[PDB]
This record gives sequence, structure tokens and C-alpha cells, in this order.
Amino acid sequence: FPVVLVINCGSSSIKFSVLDVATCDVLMAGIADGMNTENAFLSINGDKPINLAHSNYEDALKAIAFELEKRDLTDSVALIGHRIAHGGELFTQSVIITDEIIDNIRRVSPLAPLHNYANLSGIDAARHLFPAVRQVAVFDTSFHQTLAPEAYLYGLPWEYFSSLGVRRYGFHGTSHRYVSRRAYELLDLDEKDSGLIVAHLGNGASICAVRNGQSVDTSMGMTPLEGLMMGTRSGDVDFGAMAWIAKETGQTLSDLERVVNKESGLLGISGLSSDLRVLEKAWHEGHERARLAIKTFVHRIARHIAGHAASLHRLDGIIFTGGIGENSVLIRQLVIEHLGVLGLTLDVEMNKQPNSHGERIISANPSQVICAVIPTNEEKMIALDAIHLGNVKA
Amino acid sequence: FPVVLVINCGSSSIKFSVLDVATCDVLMAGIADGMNTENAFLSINGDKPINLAHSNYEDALKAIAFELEKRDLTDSVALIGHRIAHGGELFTQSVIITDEIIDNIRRVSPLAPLHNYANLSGIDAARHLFPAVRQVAVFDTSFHQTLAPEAYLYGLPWEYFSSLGVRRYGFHGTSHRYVSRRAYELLDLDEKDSGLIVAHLGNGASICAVRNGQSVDTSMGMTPLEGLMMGTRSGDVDFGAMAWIAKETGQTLSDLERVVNKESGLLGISGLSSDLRVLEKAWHEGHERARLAIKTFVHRIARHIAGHAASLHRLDGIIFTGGIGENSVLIRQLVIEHLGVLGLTLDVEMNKQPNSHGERIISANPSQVICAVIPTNEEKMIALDAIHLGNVKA
Ligand SMILES: Nc1nc2c(ncn2[C@@H]2O[C@H](COP(=O)(O)O)[C@@H](O)[C@H]2O)c(=O)[nH]1
Ligand SMILES: Nc1nc2c(ncn2[C@@H]2O[C@H](COP(=O)(O)O)[C@@H](O)[C@H]2O)c(=O)[nH]1
Repeated sequence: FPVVLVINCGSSSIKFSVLDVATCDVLMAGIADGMNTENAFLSINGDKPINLAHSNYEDALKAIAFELEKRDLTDSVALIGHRIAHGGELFTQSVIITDEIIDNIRRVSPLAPLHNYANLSGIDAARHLFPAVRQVAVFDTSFHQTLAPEAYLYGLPWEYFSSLGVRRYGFHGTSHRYVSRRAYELLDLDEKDSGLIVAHLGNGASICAVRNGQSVDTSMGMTPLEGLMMGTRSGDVDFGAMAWIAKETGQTLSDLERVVNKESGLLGISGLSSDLRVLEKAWHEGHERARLAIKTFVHRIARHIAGHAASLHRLDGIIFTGGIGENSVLIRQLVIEHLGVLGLTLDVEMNKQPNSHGERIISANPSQVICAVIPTNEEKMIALDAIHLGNVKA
Repeated sequence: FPVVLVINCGSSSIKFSVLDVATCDVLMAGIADGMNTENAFLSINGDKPINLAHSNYEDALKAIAFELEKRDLTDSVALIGHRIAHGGELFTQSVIITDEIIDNIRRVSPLAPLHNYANLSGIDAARHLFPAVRQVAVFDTSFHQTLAPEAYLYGLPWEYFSSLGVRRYGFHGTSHRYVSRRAYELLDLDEKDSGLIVAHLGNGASICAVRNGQSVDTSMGMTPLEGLMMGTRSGDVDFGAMAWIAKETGQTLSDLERVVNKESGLLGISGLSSDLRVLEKAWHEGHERARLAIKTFVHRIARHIAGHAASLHRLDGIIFTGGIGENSVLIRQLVIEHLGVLGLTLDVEMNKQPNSHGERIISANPSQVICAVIPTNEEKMIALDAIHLGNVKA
């Protein structure tokens, strides 16, 4: 009864999951949170908060690995999937990890210094602890390499693209990929004759146009800072204004990189929370700055959704996913309210239902376009890729 | 037989026109080009290139004023209109120039140091040379103050908006205003029940959503650097990428402000020209970089047009204007080609015709939305405002 191990090595954390090959069901989940710090803890299911003080990426994985042998799971780890943040232009699909892969990942790491270099430390540690186990590298950017130049190029001088590698890459590729695959079934569509818009909304957020199967436009840019206004992230911002602010407050480019990435967004406007559950309540309690933060949020999502639709020959569906998209009744309706121009009519009884109802249509009959919610499973997709790559003979 | 004098004091030039009150027709046009330099010339109609060596904003206007008395026009200058670049949040409409106005213009000048401070020098000089003549200040930003916060706020911290005044303002307001007014007549619409998209495309470029008469969304931001990719201007650009480039080439914020504003855009990609007539030919001659520069241009216009439509309850028309929009057959069709999602069908015989045909529908019957071209007249609108403000008793 074989399983697949899934690893995501963030900036300050290691998120892991164990899935069954037969069912693709989670049999264990956990997190090694607060990495590299004076005190680092491991938490499986949120039941054991085992401390490890000053421990790094390798030492954590060793602790996690023990907690699998402790539960007699070591001998069943058939495959190991690794979430990779930035694949650049070198990775179009999912691959079996080899020296060539590690080497190519090292090459593109310049594009995302924080995330990528942690992923490599997660690969190397897994390479170590699991020898005969075939490993797979899954890229958050690969789904997007189907974009045309006219859609990925920036309005900057060519030198930057050809020499320095400056271009739009877009993120949440695995989420946008999975969600769209599922969307073909639920909406009874033809992948080769389809036009979808996928709104991944949560911690970080992006839109993606999926034409006839492939990604043809996405909101996030070279970094995850472009597109929609997000939790702590500003979203689209006038560079002439950023350069102006630099001249006023005397702040540096590095200073503003922090403000834009960590102090801006939903938090930035509200001066309250980078979280909807709070802000949604704050509005109802009469807070205006929070009401604006959400109206502004909603507005920028509708602008991009409708804008991304221009990359499709015909619009068939609009899909919500991520923490916010799946769970938030209000933002869903507010975003449709805004996109009445496309002849969208929402079925409020269908939109009322929580995330327990899973995959669900939320639009009515008169509506020109079908709306739906599909819970993303970044983990399931990583597994499926590896299970497929398991049949491969290297 | 009264006339109106129109003045536009750019960074390095003074563009002027003389219009008849009865007909709103141009009776004289000219330019004082290459200002403040070692040699500064004046050119009426392009017939006399009178040099003035080292001459400033006041001395040029004196020379222009003589060339009106020389043609017996001084005694007929009933009104003087002044193009003002940046009105901030203080000016919602056109006004008669008074001390209070000059004072308020001084207050908002921080938002556009280059343009605004030249406009004031144009007002002061005209104040001088014409005493009893009533003067009018017309703002390139005023039409846009009808925007909701959710549409003008940036994803930055609130402090910047409330204290520092950071927000979207949008430009080409007079062009977007005039064009839309005309569009109601040509398309037989009801201003109070209308939804237009106006694409001003030329030197600099912007889109504007006009719902039930008023501006509800525009592409340009606080500065004229946001929105579409333009001639020398980059357009929308990932700030995470600009901060990344800063870390690579070691360039400063001021360095990049120049690259983005002057070295980027159509010129930036092509490495050839900041002008379409050339690039349109280059493509046909087999140049790829120019072909991309235009495909990229087209694409970013369609993204914003469709995106701005989300600010309308219903889409009735799409309007092209400016040097590029009025004159370019190809870009018009390429932009419609891209916006097939909205059910746009273009009548190519109608699109073939040059700018001599003036105001003209270019879409067919099957098309869900009417397309049209309307030649902007920033000057005529400035006059009309002043002629209206001429009836006012101060
Ligand atoms: N309205 C609402 N928002 C939620 C709920 N659960 C999570 N969220 C939002 O989803 C975000 C987390 O996104 P995630 O990391 O899961 O993609 C949080 O900012 C939070 O506000 C819920 O039950 N209701
Ligand atoms: N294709 C084409 N483009 C033109 C023509 N005249 C002007 N343009 C374009 O319009 C731009 C000038 O915009 P303007 O300053 O008039 O708003 C130039 O970049 C130029 O390429 C024309 O006859 N054909």
C-alpha cells in the first residue's frame, strides 16, 4: 500500500503531507514552523509540538522522517514530490529529480533568492534521507511557460529580457493547473475548445486565463508582487509614484520592497488586519477603512478577471479557489456584482453554502457565463504528477 | 468677431492656437520649441522660424503676442484658456483664473514638478500681457475626480494617501471628456444611461471607462507612467522586478525613472523607434523585435480596455482617439481581434478609411458593441469651457 511524501520548504517553514497512491487521500500532515530561529518546533496534525531549538532544514526532515518510521510508514514511501517556487524558462512540465535538475534549479535561483534556495535545501536533505526513493520536482511557474511574448514581456528595454532574464513568470501554477482540470469535468467542457478564468485568492493571489487547456495570461509578474492587491502585498502600483515616494520620505528601494511586500495590501489600507474574517466583521461593525480595503480588493480582482478574459476567444467559466475564494461568500458576490458587464447572474442560495459542499456551481441559468468554486489541492496534483512519473524508466 | 487664445506650456515647448468663438475653427496655430536652450525658435504654421536665442516663457509669449497684433488679432482676444497638467483633488471642473486659483495650483504642483511649474509660468506671462482679458484654467485631471476610492486608491499604506496625497489621478481628461461627449451624438446614446470605453492612443496613452457620463476608471495613475505601454514609457511594470533590476545593474531609483519614462516602451522593445509609422513598416520588412513591440502594445491595450469595462453596468461603445488611435488601421483591428471575447466584429471597409473621414463607426451589425473613431480636439473643448465661462459674472 504505497504512499507519496510531499514537501514544501518555505522561507521560515517546512510544510509536509503524506498521500495514499490508491486514493490520493491525506494520511498525515504537519509543519516545521519558525525555522533557523533560537527555538524551532515541529507539529504533526497539531497534536505534538516537539521542539528542536536551533535546528536547520536537514535536521527538521530527519525529525519528520523518524515520525514516519515511528508510524511504520517509511517502508511505503514510493515517491517524493518537491514544490519548487521558480523554474524560470527551463522547466515546462514536472520532472524526475536528477543532478541535471538540481543544476538547472541552481541556475534559475537568481529569480527568487528567498524561496528557491530553501527548496534546494529541502531536496538535498531528502536526497540524503531517502536513497532508492524516486523524487519529483514540481514547479509553481511551469504551467505558465505557454504564454506568448506579447503577454510575458515588460515595456522595458530588450536588453533586460534577453541578457538579464526580466519577464513575467506568474505563480500559483499548480493551483491554476489543478483547478482548471477539475473545472472541465464539473462544467462538462472540452479542454481543446475551452475558455476559463481562474481566480486564486488567498494569502497571495493571482488570476489566470486558460485557453484551450493552456495558460495564456496571469496577473503575477516576475515576482509575486504584480496583479491583484493581496494581504500584505500592494499589487499593481504606479512606478512613477514609488519613485516619487522615494523622493519624499527619503526611503530606499530596499525600504519600499519591504513596505510593498509586507506592510501594504489589505493590511496597508485597513491598518487593522491582513485577514478577511476580521475585516469582513469590521465592516459590519461600521469600520470604513476596512470597508474600503475590501471594496478596493474586490475592484482590482474584477478589473483583472475581465482584463484576462481578453486572452480568450470565448468565456465559458469563472473559478474561485484558495483560502479566500473557496470560503468567502461576500467577496465572491461583490466580484460578480462588479462583473455584470459580462452578463453574470449569481445564484445566492448556491453561493451561501460553505466549503464542505466542495466543488459547486454558484451561478444561475440567465447568466451568460457559468460561475463555480473548486477547492485547490496543490498536494494532490503534485502526487498525481509523481505517480505518473513513477511509471517512467529513467 | 471674438477669438479664444489657447496655451499649452510643456516642459520644453509652448504650443498655442487661436479659435473663432462663432465657429470654434482654428485661425492660427504655432509652437515655441526648444525652450530655455542656447537657441530658441518660434514657428507659426511652420512658415516663419523666428529665433530668439536664450529666451524664456515670458519672452516667448511676448513674441507670440506681437505676431497676433501684427495680424490685427489682439483686439479680438475675448478669452484665454490655459492647459493645466495636474489639478490634484482641488479642481473638479474648469474655472476662471483668479489669485485663489494660482494659489491652489501652487499647492498641488508637488504632484507634477515638470509640467505644472511651466503652466504657472504660462499663466503669469499671460496675466501680464493681457490685463482686461478673462482667463480660464482647464485641468487634464479634473474629469477623473468622479472616481470612487476603490478605483483610485493604491494597495499601499493609508498614511501615503491621507497625509502624502498618493493616489491615482489619470490623465488625458480633456481628450476623454470631449471624445465621450461627441460619442453620445454619433452613437445616438443617452448620457445618463450609457457605458463607453475610450482609448486615447498616441505619444502617451490611456484608457477611460465612462459610465452614465462620468469617469469611473482610467489606466494612468498618479503619474502618467501607469497603464498601457506607450512610446517611450514602459506602462505597467512589476515593482518586484524594478527592485530586482536595482540589485543587479546597481542603478538608482532616479536612473530607472529615466529608463522607464524615456528609454522604455515601443522604443525599448524594438530598439528602433518610438513611432508607429516606422515600426509598422519594419514588421512588413521582416523585423521581429518591432513586430513584438506592436503585438505587446496591442495586447496591453486589449487587457485594459476589457478590464476597464468591468466599471460599466453595460458596454455600448469603444472609441479610438489620439495620433495612433485615429490614424492607425492595423492597431485598431489587432486590438479588436484581441477583444473577440466581448463579441466584437469590425467592418474592415469602414476601418480602411483615413482620418479625413473624421468621426466614423468602424464596426458591423453582428457586433455586440459599436466601435468608432472620434478625432480628439483638446483645443475645442478648452474653448467651449471658456466661452461658457465667459457668460459668468465674477
Ligand atoms: N471569509 C472567510 N475567509 C477565510 C476563511 N478561512 C480562511 N479565510 C481567508 O483565507 C486566507 C488564507 O488563505 P490560504 O492561505 O488558505 O490560501 C486568510 O487571509 C483568511 O482571511 C473563512 O472561513 N471565511
Ligand atoms: N500608422 C500611423 N500612425 C501615425 C500617423 N500619424 C501619426 N501617427 C502616430 O501617432 C503618434 C503621435 O501621437 P500624437 O502626439 O498625435 O497623439 C506617433 O507616435 C505616430 O507613430 C499615421 O498617419 N499613420
